[PDB]
Amino acid sequence: GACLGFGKSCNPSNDQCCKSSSLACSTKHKWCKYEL
Repeated sequence: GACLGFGKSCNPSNDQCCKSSSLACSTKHKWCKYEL
């Protein structure tokens, strides 16, 4: 269990968020945003 939950500061070039919670790092907001 090693990732970045929602509302965490992540990197766009290296998106590293929690996939389990359907998260992703966007180069627009630069943060783990819920993948709709």
